[PDB]
Amino acid sequence: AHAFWSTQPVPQTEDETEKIVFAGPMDEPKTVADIPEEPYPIASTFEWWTPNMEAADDIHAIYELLRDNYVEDDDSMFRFNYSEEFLQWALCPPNYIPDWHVAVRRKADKKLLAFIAGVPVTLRMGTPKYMKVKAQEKGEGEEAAKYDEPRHICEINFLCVHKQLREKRLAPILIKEATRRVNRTNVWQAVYTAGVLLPTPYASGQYFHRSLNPEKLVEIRFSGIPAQYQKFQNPMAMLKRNYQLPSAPKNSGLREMKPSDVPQVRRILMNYLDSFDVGPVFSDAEISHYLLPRDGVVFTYVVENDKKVTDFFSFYRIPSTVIGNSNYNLLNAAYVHYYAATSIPLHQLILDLLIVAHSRGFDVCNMVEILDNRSFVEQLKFGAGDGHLRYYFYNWAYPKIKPSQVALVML
Ligand SMILES: CCCCCCCCCCCCCC(=O)SCCNC(=O)CCNC(=O)[C@H](O)C(C)(C)COP(=O)(O)OP(=O)(O)OC[C@H]1O[C@@H](n2cnc3c(N)ncnc32)[C@H](O)[C@@H]1OP(=O)(O)O
Ligand SMILES: CN1CC[C@H](N(C)c2nc(N(C)CCC#N)c3sc(C(C)(C)C)cc3n2)C1
Ligand SMILES: [Mg+2]
Repeated sequence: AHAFWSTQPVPQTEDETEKIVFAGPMDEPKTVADIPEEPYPIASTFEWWTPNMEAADDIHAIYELLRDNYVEDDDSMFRFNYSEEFLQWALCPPNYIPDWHVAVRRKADKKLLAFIAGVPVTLRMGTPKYMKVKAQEKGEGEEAAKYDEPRHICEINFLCVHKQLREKRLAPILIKEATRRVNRTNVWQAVYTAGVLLPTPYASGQYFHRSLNPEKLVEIRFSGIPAQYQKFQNPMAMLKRNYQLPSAPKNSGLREMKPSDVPQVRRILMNYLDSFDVGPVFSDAEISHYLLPRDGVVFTYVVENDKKVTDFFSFYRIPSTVIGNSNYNLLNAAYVHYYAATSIPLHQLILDLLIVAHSRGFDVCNMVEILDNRSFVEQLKFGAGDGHLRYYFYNWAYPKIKPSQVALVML
C-alpha cells in the first residue's frame, strides 16, 4: 500500500495509533555522526538547490513554482497562490535554518522542479492529559512524563512537485533529503499537516468556512445557493442578508497590535495554549515575527482596556487562483490564526475578526476545528467544508487526540 511510508518511523495503522499510551520516539537513538554527510542521491539530470529565502528573486522562483503547481481542489477550480511576502514570512522566522529549505532544479537550464521547507518550532508534545491520568491510575507516571519538556523540532510545509514530474517518486526523495538535513542539525522529530490521509494522523479536524462575500463565492462555485433558499422569491438576496456584517468593529478598545504589546500578548497567549495537549511555545522574537501586522500577510488586533491588553486575535491571508472563472482572478481568504480572550466571550472577539476581514476585502474566513474554534461556529455562521486537516508527527509515537486538544495553527 505505501512503498515509501512503510519504510519510515511513523505509525503504520489507525489501530497502532489508538493503542499508543505514552509520547516518545519511534526510532533507536542516533547521532549526527551516523547521518550521511553527502546529499541523498538524485538523477544526474537534476541538482539539489538551497534557495536564499531572504533574496527577493529566490523567493520569486519558489513563488512561481507554488503558484502553478501547489495545492488544488479535485475539480481544479482553485489553486493556492501564497504571496511572495507570505513565503518570506513563513519560511524565515527567528533562528531559521537556511539548509532546511530544500529544492530540486533541472541542471541544464535550472528550472525549479520541486521544493520542501522546514522551519524550527518549539512544541509541547508530551503525553496527553487523558493518558497521564490513566498512567497515574496504573503506577506509570514516570514513563508518561518522560517527554514533557517542550522540544525544539522541525515543522514541514510547502512540499511541491512540478505537475510535469508527478508520480515519478520524487516526493520521497525530497522528504529523505529534508530528513537528512534536519537530522544533521541534531533534530529527530517533525510535525506536519496534510489534507490527504497518510500513515497515520494523531489528530484530524474538519475545515470550516464563513462567507464574507457570498455573491462572489456563488459566482466562482466555491459556495452553492443551498436548497432551502429556493423557497424565497430572491434566493441570492436572502443569502446576502444571511451573511451581512457590521462595517465597524464592536469592541471599543480594538486596535492593531504594536511592538510594545509583545510581552502581554505572549503572556495571555501562552496561558491559553498551555491548556492544550499539543501546542507551540513562543519566544518574544517569535511572537513579534508571527503576530505583528505585515501588509497583505498577517493582521493582528488587540483589545486594550484601561491601557491593558486583555484579548487579541490574528488572521493571515492566502489567496487562491480562480482557475475556471474568467470574471475573477483571485479568491481572497482570511484564515483564523492565534487568539486569546480574557475579558470577553470568544464569539464576541471573533465577530470583530470577521468584521475586519470583510472590511478589508476578504471573500471568506476559513479555519480548522482546533483550539476553541468550535465554540463560535454556529453563532458566527461558519459551515463545515468537505475537507479535513490531518496532523502528523515524524518519529514520534503519540496517542490519538481530538482536534480540540491541538493548539498548533498551520500556515
Ligand atoms: C526529523 C525531520 C523529518 C522531516 C520530514 C518529515 C516528513 C514530511 C512529510 C511531508 C509533509 C508535507 C506537508 C505538505 O506540504 S502538505 C501539501 C502537499 N503539497 C501538495 O499537495 C501540492 C500539490 N501536489 C504535489 O505537489 C504532489 O502531488 C506531491 C509533492 C504532494 C506528491 O508528489 P507526487 O504526487 O508526484 O507523488 P510521488 O510519486 O512523488 O510520491 C508518492 C509518495 O508521496 C506520498 N505523498 C503524497 N502526498 C503527500 C503529502 N502531502 N505528504 C507526504 N507524503 C505524500 C504518497 O503517499 C506516496 O508514498 P507511498 O504512499 O507510496 O508510501
Ligand atoms: C490551516 N490551513 C492553512 C494551510 C492549509 N490550507 C490553506 C488549507 N488546506 C485545505 N486542505 C484540506 C488541503 C490543503 C493541503 N495540504 C483546505 S480545504 C479549505 C476549504 C475551502 C475551507 C474547504 C481550506 C483549506 N485550506 C490548512
Ligand atoms: Mg514525482
